[PDB]
Amino acid sequence: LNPLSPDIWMYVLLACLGVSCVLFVIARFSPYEWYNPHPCNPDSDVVENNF
Amino acid sequence: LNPLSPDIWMYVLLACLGVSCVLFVIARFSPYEWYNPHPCNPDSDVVENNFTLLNSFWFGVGALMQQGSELMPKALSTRIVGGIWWFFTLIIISSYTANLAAFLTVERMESPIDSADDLAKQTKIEYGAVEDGATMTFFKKSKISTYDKMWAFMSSRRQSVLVKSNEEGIQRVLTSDYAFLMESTTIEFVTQRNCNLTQIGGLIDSKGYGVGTPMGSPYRDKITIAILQLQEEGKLHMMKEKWWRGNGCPEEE
Amino acid sequence: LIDSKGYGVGTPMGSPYRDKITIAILQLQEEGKLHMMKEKWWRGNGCPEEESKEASALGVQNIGGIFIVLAAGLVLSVFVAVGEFLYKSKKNAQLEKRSFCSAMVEELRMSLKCQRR
Amino acid sequence: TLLNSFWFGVGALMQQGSELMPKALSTRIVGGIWWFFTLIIISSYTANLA
Amino acid sequence: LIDSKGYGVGTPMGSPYRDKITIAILQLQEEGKLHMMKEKWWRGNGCPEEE
Ligand SMILES: CCCCCCCC/C=C\CCCCCCCC(=O)O[C@@H](COC(=O)CCCCCCCCCCCCCCC)COP(=O)([O-])OCC[N+](C)(C)C
Ligand SMILES: CCCCCCCC/C=C\CCCCCCCC(=O)O[C@@H](COC(=O)CCCCCCCCCCCCCCC)COP(=O)([O-])OCC[N+](C)(C)C
Ligand SMILES: CCCCCCCC/C=C\CCCCCCCC(=O)O[C@@H](COC(=O)CCCCCCCCCCCCCCC)COP(=O)([O-])OCC[N+](C)(C)C
Ligand SMILES: CCCCCCCC/C=C\CCCCCCCC(=O)O[C@@H](COC(=O)CCCCCCCCCCCCCCC)COP(=O)([O-])OCC[N+](C)(C)C
Ligand SMILES: CCCCCCCC/C=C\CCCCCCCC(=O)O[C@@H](COC(=O)CCCCCCCCCCCCCCC)COP(=O)([O-])OCC[N+](C)(C)C
Ligand SMILES: *[C@@H]1O[C@H](CO)[C@@H](O[C@@H]2O[C@H](CO)[C@@H](O)[C@H](O)[C@H]2NC(C)=O)[C@H](O)[C@H]1NC(C)=O
Ligand SMILES: O=S1(=O)NCN(C2CC2)c2ccc(F)cc21
Ligand SMILES: O=S1(=O)NCN(C2CC2)c2ccc(F)cc21
Ligand SMILES: O=S1(=O)NCN(C2CC2)c2ccc(F)cc21
Ligand SMILES: C=C(C)[C@H]1CN[C@H](C(=O)O)[C@H]1CC(=O)O
Ligand SMILES: *[C@@H]1O[C@H](CO)[C@@H](O)[C@H](O)[C@H]1NC(C)=O
Repeated sequence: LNPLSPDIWMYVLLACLGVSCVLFVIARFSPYEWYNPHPCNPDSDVVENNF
Repeated sequence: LNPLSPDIWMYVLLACLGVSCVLFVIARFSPYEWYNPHPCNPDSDVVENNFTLLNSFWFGVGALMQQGSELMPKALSTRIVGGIWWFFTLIIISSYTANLAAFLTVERMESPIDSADDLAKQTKIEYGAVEDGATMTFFKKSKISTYDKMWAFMSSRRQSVLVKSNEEGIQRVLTSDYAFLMESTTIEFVTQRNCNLTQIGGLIDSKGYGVGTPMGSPYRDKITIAILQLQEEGKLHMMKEKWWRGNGCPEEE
Repeated sequence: LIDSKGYGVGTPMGSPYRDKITIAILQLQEEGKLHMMKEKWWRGNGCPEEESKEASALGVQNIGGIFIVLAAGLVLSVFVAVGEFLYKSKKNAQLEKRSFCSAMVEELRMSLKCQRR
Repeated sequence: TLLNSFWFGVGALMQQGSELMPKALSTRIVGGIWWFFTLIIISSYTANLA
Repeated sequence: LIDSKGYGVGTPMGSPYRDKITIAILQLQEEGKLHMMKEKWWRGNGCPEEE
């Protein structure tokens, strides 16, 4: 746990909470991650989100 | 196998079987892992668990070898186990490859003596010369204080370390732990006929041979012109390579 | 060094040899003989041991702690394994009552080992 | 197939994933001892690469 | 080395100073002064560049 200083081990933990949060926020208002499930699916107007 | 200790190679095998039995028990017990892979009829009650005991073993082996498997936890109770086994096998693989760099390139072998002054400090390796030679006579008359330390070791134990010939000086290097002090023209002959001995230092001094004559002899000039004739012609290099031959040893490593 | 003091060649009180050695010790010092004699006798087997080399395969004293943070990760995961059993019965609380009789069903059906439904 | 089996071996050699994974435990031992092989080859390679 | 030869203090043919320097050069050599004077003048900026 020594080859990174103990503020780097915190800054890579606040980056996992920061990137994964903004990956969730963008996946809410990105209108191309509203894909079609059920790989046959005659359209049925139901789309979902992996994130 | 070297960069990890032989108990650590067992503690990884006991953790790869240890986690992969805990991950089976949690996945069988957790209700959120049971999923229905039936896109046609979602209420047809085809709930299923991928984590059988042969699949739970394969997640542990697959994440340990850093190739990764097709199995991903999706219940959170199995997703801490899958997330903490990825950290364990990040530190094991990194500590192995950062210790494997040390166990491949370190040196050939360092000799305990590398010179004459290192041989004077180390009083474990006893050392001597011929007790009738000009090798003894140099260290006895020297005062350079590296060779005052070397003669004080030899003059204390003239019965022990000083020998009678070159042959009895090499046999005590081959058998005992000894550092016999030859002249550089019969170290070159010994280190071709016997490829397990070496020359440690450079040269302590510079000397040279010569056809001795009595005091005021008329031949001391007719020989030294005839030696220079044998040296300009190249005879004294033809006769040296003929006798100090190239019997063959490995290079230096 | 706690203090500093030095080695004096003692003479009786009133010796004329005091100054003749005082000048003489300075004569060996300005020439360099007092450093020659010290580095001949305070020399010897200089301690090799401190340096490094060649070794230290990683043992339990070296790596060590990822066998601890693993076991702390599996103990914490069992604690959230019972926490998803209790909340699944709370999502089964709008069906039977809230509790054990609905909970003992989930206790059984995991133990039948691929009777899936 | 023989094209799909050779892309497992090349895939597991260069440390990348492949779309096919061995089921049927006799093929998981092949796929598990080729993973320990390519771990040691590459860890020995990049150790001397400096 | 292509050959091997050495530096002789020249004297005319029949000089009595020949033997008195022949013994003398051996006297500087057995004591170590010929190695002191060589390692004072053939010393200098030893080439760092190779390392
Ligand atoms: C945003 C959405 C949500 C994201 C959430 C998750 C993200 C988490 C993000 C960050 C997490 C926490 C960050 C830790 C700080 C790192 C910096 C650091 O430590 O270096 C130094 C700080 O000194 C500087 O270098 C300051 C320079 C500021 C320039 C602008 C920065 C913004 C870049 C964005 C541009 C945007 C526009 C671009 C448009 C394309 C430390 O100083 P020092 O120790 O003395 O070292 C000497 C430095 N020296 C040699 C330079 C003198
Ligand atoms: C239910 C799931 C359980 C896990 C199952 C997983 C299956 C496999 C799991 C593990 C397999 C391997 C076993 C791990 C330890 C091996 C090391 C060993 O035995 O020797 C060491 C003993 O070690 C100690 O004494 C340290 C004490 C920690 C013990 C475990 C604490 C974990 C729980 C606490 C956290 C709870 C927190 C809760 C959450 C926040 C030797 O001692 P040493 O001093 O290291 O040696 C120095 C050498 N020297 C003297 C020469 C210098
Ligand atoms: C990457 C994404 C973010 C993850 C978030 C968590 C990261 C932040 C985590 C930790 C932040 C560290 C801050 C320091 C404070 C505690 C340190 C300490 O006191 O050590 C003490 C205990 O420590 C341990 O033994 C291990 C405790 C944590 C292990 C489990 C982590 C849970 C990760 C999975 C769940 C993640 C949670 C989220 C999901 C549910 C030392 O005591 P000892 O070792 O027993 O004794 C010395 C050993 N000896 C006796 C031989 C000498
Ligand atoms: C210290 C602890 C000691 C023990 C205490 C007890 C444990 C307490 C902890 C947890 C409580 C246990 C019950 C939780 C309910 C499970 C359902 C669920 O996960 O929601 C959904 C996940 O998708 C989401 O929307 C998740 C929302 C965020 C939660 C996770 C945060 C991640 C950060 C990480 C940091 C750690 C997070 C910490 C917790 C937030 C899935 O729901 P579903 O059933 O699949 O339905 C979907 C419909 N479908 C099936 C067709 C797709
Ligand atoms: C970091 C990566 C972690 C990877 C996981 C750790 C796995 C554990 C790996 C090894 C643990 C066991 C060895 C302990 C190490 C001590 C040395 C030793 O005992 O060697 C002994 C020999 O025995 C062997 O060398 C063969 C050991 C098995 C080979 C590894 C199989 C990997 C399986 C893959 C698993 C998945 C496959 C799925 C199912 C197949 C003898 O000592 P020696 O020094 O060799 O001297 C003799 C040699 N000589 C001829 C030169 C004279
Ligand atoms: C390999 O090492 C050994 C021991 O370090 C050496 O061989 C022996 O060394 C001891 C000195 O303690 C002698 O008494 C023995 O006579 C030596 N053995 C033989 C057969 O002569 C030596 O350094 C090496 N041995 C080799 C290369 O054979
Ligand atoms: O004993 S000598 O006559 N004089 C000393 N030297 C050279 C000073 C090294 C040498 C060098 C090589 C010799 F063959 C002889 C001598
Ligand atoms: O005992 S002394 O003669 N006088 C005191 N000192 C100096 C005060 C340090 C020293 C310092 C070095 C000495 F060798 C002797 C002495
Ligand atoms: O020219 S010399 O006097 N005679 C020839 N040799 C030896 C044959 C190498 C040497 C070797 C070293 C010298 F210094 C001089 C001479
Ligand atoms: C073989 C012996 C004893 C001779 C050979 N040359 C030196 C000489 O003739 O003076 C000695 C070497 C030595 O003492 O190591
Ligand atoms: C050096 O000694 C070893 C064992 O004492 C033996 O192989 C032989 O005498 C020597 N080695 C070689 C390569 O001649």
